[PDB]
Amino acid sequence: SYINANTIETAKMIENMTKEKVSNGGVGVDVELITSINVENDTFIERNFTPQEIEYCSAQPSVQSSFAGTWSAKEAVFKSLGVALKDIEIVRVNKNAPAVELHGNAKKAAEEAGVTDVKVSISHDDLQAVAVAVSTK
Repeated sequence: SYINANTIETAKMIENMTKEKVSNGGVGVDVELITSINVENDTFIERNFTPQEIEYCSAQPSVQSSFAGTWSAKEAVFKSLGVALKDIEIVRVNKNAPAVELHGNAKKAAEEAGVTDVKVSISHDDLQAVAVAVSTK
């Protein structure tokens, strides 16, 4: 009743952020209120998201909660790098962890700080999308 599946997901994400679970790497946490995302504003979605991310998000039950989750994941990954968000691509699969790819200036910026691997976790509900990006050097 009290501990919904969103609070489990976010408590597991913040459990893997502590120094004991992982240390010596770039850590970025971004939250996004889903109400901030406007899916009808096609200029924001085309600018800041890849066509594959838009195709994935549009096929989800809650479209706005998926775009808020992907937007939070891009902003978490950009904070983890520590250096337009279309450069960072998040390939999310059903009942699977999302994977991070860097294409344009983010791919250069990751090589500048000697960042090889970047993982991301996402938890999104009817209020907020929280994303935690851990970048190993």
